[PDB]
Amino acid sequence: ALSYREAVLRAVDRLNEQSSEANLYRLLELDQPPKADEDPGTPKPVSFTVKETVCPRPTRQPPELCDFKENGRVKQCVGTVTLDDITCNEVQ
Amino acid sequence: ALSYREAVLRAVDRLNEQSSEANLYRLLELDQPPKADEDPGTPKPVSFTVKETVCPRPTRQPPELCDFKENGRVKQCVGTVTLDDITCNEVQ
Repeated sequence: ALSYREAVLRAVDRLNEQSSEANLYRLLELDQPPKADEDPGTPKPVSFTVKETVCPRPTRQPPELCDFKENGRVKQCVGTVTLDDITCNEVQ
Repeated sequence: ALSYREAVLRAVDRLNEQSSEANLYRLLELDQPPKADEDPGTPKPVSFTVKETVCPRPTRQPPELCDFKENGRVKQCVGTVTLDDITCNEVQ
């Protein structure tokens, strides 16, 4: 970017301001943006929906073995999960 | 990812734990990760080098109009700049 390079030059100017050195310095080389990992170990966002099943809540059964209720309630959930904090609201 | 989907399922289990509802809910649909902008307005990292010029520091002259000193000092600078905090160390 232009403003990127323009920020490096303003910085060199500031380095010359906050310096007890005897001479000014100028840009010799602008290197590559030192690699910063994307997708670290921070919480990742999620969005999914759930529907009411026919199983009574206090069950030791995996919800995936539970049938969906005919006209059971559908909820939309958004939030985050840490691979290494969610709210659901009834749809319309 | 597998663990991503596996995190959505553990979450549904937790939603069923922290719920006063009468029935369990199960996954109906897993949506796309709600878009989060990359490259917001946060400080961006930079890496560049500077070399000593022949201009005395207290000058109103743009360093870019100043010649490099023969065997002038070279510094390597790393830090960040906000398009909308840097330290330099003498090279070898």
